Amino acid sequence: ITGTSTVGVGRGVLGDQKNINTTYSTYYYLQDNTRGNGIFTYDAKYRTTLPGSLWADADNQFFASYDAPAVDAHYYAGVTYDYYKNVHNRLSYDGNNAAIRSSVHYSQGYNNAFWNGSQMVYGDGDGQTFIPLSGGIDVVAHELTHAVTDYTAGLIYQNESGAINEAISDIFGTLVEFYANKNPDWEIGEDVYTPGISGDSLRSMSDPAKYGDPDHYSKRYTGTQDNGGVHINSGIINKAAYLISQGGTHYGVSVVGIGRDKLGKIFYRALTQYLTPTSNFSQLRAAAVQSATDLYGSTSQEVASVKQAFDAVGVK
Ligand SMILES: [Ca+2]
Ligand SMILES: [Ca+2]
Ligand SMILES: [Ca+2]
Ligand SMILES: [Ca+2]
Ligand SMILES: [Zn+2]
Repeated sequence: ITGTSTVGVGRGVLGDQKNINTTYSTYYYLQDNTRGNGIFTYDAKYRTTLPGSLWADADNQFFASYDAPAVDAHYYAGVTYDYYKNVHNRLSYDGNNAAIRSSVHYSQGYNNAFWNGSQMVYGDGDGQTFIPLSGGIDVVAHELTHAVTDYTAGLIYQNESGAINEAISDIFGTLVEFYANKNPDWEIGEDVYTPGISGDSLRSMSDPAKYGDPDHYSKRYTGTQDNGGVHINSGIINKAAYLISQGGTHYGVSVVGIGRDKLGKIFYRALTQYLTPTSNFSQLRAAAVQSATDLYGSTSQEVASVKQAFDAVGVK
């Protein structure tokens, strides 16, 4: 809608207070005009028709429990946007400041979130396995990263190419979590997963195996479930990226860590200049090698670490 840019305040899913960019025109809307062509957050009203209604509020104060997921979806999309602009000089997911749109209160008891090709979508969780999924910044940044991947490498969402797609979303979700820097970790979804159990998460990048995901290529899933294990085999790439950044010795193979920012640079470059819709793990290894070479030189420590990290997870 057309209006003046304004600033509201609310409480997010975890009870934390934050400012949000809104637009005023009779009502206050969750429309942030400060970022590209704007960030727009919608109410799906417990149904599955999308997007639903542009979120409208009477007083620009968002402290109702019904408001919390919208507050986080709107705010964390702004954070993710800032990451791509400030760190990789990328304007929104298409690189040309596309409007970023998200719907919350999708369905009833829906324990997931997704990018539907055009927008982000967040369930409320059933209150047991999940609370409202937009509560996790790794989750938001994971979903928005799919839009990024889909406009750039266009990794097809099955088998190894799908695993790569899912891993890139875990990687940049995590890197965005660390960018916002609020007890960040190498875990995925800890903030919105199982409110009754502390310390757990949906997936782990530092220890994929913790949750039964492969941390080495010899252990890859080869069946047909999960589109050929796109959320399972991502663990092999997640561990590679964890190693690249943090270092370690994994199955006897030592890796000298190069830190988070360099991991991001290498993987952003691979994603945007070398990956294709059909790339498999082996081609991912080359893309990352070629990226690090470009960025730091063929004799660098960086290129050396990319090689050992992929050696370590069994990817040749
Ligand atoms: Ca209000
Ligand atoms: Ca965290
Ligand atoms: Ca996390
Ligand atoms: Ca938990
Ligand atoms: Zn995903």
